[PDB]
Amino acid sequence: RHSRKLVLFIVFLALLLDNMLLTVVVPIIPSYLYQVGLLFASKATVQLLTNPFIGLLTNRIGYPIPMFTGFCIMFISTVMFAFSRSYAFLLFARSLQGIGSSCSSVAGMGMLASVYTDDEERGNAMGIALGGLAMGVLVGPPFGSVLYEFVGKTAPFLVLAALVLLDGAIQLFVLQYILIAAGSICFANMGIAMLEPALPIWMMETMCSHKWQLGVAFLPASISYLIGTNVFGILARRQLADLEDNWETLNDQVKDALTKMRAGFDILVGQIDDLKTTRNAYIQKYLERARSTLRWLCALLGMIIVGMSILCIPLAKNIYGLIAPNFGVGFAIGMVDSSMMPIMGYLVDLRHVSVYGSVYAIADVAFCMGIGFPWLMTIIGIIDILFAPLCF
Amino acid sequence: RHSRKLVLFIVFLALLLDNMLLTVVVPIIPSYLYQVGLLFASKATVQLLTNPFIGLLTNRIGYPIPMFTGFCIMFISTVMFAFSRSYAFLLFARSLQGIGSSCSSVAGMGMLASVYTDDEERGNAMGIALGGLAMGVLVGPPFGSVLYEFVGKTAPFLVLAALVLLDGAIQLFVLQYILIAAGSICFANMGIAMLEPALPIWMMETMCSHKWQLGVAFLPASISYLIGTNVFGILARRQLADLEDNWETLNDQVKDALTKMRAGFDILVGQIDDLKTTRNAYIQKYLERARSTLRWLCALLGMIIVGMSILCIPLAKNIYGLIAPNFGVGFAIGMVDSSMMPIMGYLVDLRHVSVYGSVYAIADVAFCMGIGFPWLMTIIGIIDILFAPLCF
Repeated sequence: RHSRKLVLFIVFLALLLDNMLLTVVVPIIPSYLYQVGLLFASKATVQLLTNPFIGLLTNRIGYPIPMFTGFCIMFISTVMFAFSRSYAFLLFARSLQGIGSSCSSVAGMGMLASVYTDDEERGNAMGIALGGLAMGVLVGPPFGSVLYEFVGKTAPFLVLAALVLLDGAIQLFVLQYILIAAGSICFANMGIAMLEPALPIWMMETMCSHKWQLGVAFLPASISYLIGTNVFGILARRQLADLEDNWETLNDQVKDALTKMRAGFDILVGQIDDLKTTRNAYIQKYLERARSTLRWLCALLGMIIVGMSILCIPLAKNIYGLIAPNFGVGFAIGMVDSSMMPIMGYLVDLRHVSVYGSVYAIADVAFCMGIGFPWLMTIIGIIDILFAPLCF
Repeated sequence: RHSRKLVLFIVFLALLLDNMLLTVVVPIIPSYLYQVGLLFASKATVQLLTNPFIGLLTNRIGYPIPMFTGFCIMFISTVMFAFSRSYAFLLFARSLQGIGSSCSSVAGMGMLASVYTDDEERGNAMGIALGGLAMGVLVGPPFGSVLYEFVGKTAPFLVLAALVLLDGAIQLFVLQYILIAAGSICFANMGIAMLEPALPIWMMETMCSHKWQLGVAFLPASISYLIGTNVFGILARRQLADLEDNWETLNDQVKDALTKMRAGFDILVGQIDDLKTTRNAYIQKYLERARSTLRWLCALLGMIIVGMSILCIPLAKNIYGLIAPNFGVGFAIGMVDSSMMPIMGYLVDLRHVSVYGSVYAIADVAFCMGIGFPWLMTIIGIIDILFAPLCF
């Protein structure tokens, strides 16, 4: 009823503000120019790295809590970006914006999916939310440019912060240790996208003159993704087989021997047996814990692999020296997906919209002139091109 | 069996060569430079305009016939583009490639969908075909550049023509007055994309300095699309009710029915009534014929509207003068879709992949440097951004 419409409005505004914050910086780029590529892609990289952790956190705790802290982070980071003047401060504010926007978007989409039960209504709500997400990137630049050129210099950022604050207030009123681990995760995700070397002294002449070297250096990520997509399946099959192999003995005067080898919840189960439903419940209750632990392990392993590869990239003097790191990165981005797809399905849509809007805006701003070459965003774009049309 | 695998291989190769032909020209652009945006986007514009007509033609006649003429057109136009040296000849060859590739791709995808009956197998085949379609754009530039800078000047075009010929031969051997209307349809689609004034004398300065003018000029196509999406539904609902009302009076005793009967095929049907199944069959078949005629009419009307708008575009003297033509174009592109989606569903996937690959390649080539602003491709991109994530 009224609550469903309120939730839909809140989620729509959250996604719209997310993409507006992503794209609004395009008309201001020449003014700063009087390095740019990394400053532009930092938010997208951070969000694309940190989405699955927020998904798992919302699965564990719940939906309403992450949205408020996401709104607060977005507000604080937007204000800091508005009032900052130094390159490092701008980059830090951009990364904070990325984390906050990712958390808010994922949690809001999850709650909106949870509220609607009927299939067709759920599809309509998803369509409206994704439409707002997609049209934010187009409404960004004109709104930003008109406010920038009529009134003030930092007006668009303050207006967006005010909108964020108003939406948070509407969510709060009208609607009716682990901490160190979360801090470490946030800091690692910031650090991965904050620092990136490129060796532009000889790399520029390399890509401009000959592109076949670029292709042979950058395509093996596609093979690595396919190789790494199977890890969760393999491990889950092994874990499922292991428990049933043990329980086969219990499956089989001998009953007293079975009770003896059983020998305190398991003891109580063995006593109350002397059935099939009990062992079914036992398997189900252990299986979920195994799944959750394995998902956490694979997410951490993927983050570690990406960090190690980005730390190992700069120590190369040839194009072929770039073959080894790429094979790493495309692996990790695969593995994480293998654990997240069965439970949540809108991560593909969010990543696709973000990447495609970023490419659209970059093409527009590049055409506008008449800036640096991002490394991880190229891999993300290649993977998206190859495997998002196939998935749909 | 062998037949299904052979069809899958043929369709995969056809789609791969389609996209490779689309993208391979990128590394050659700077060499030719030492005007170009239209030359790059002509093929995409022509294909996106001419897809639905080929879809209807294949629905009417059959799948095998269009593929062979598409292969022949692709071969001839690729050779002509290879051996040409003048701007007009290059543009004409590009448009011919566009028509041939569109026909081959649509017909092959249709036949591949037709062969597979099982749902999961059909999904797998569609996934493989779209994977080839999507990887063509990445395999294009490296292959083209390496062939260009190792051997010869026109080697990649000849190699692609040879591959086209080999695939056509495999299709022909191993596998076991409307004409003037089709000619006019082809010529009009060529002419729409061949000529575009775009008025670049002062549009660039008022587009780069201020972006809100660009937004207010280009966004209303999104509203026009939503308005025009309902045309087929409204017309079909009106048409069905008119036929139903006439027969409902006679639907209802027997004496009155005979009395009305007192006043060749229709006579035979009326005699054999003296039942319900005959009425059902009559209604279904006449409705089907009416729907087919209405689809043809709306496709022609959309083409006419687009042509009139592109002829009326150059007259405008101010930015606001571009508001009226856009409201036209976004209408037609909507209306055609309203008639094509219920029967065929891969048109959205084909258009999305083509547009997104084109934007990716344009961004790459623009980034590599260090002119030309397409008009209709911008509208297509806006519509795709806004309404493809929602549709998926």
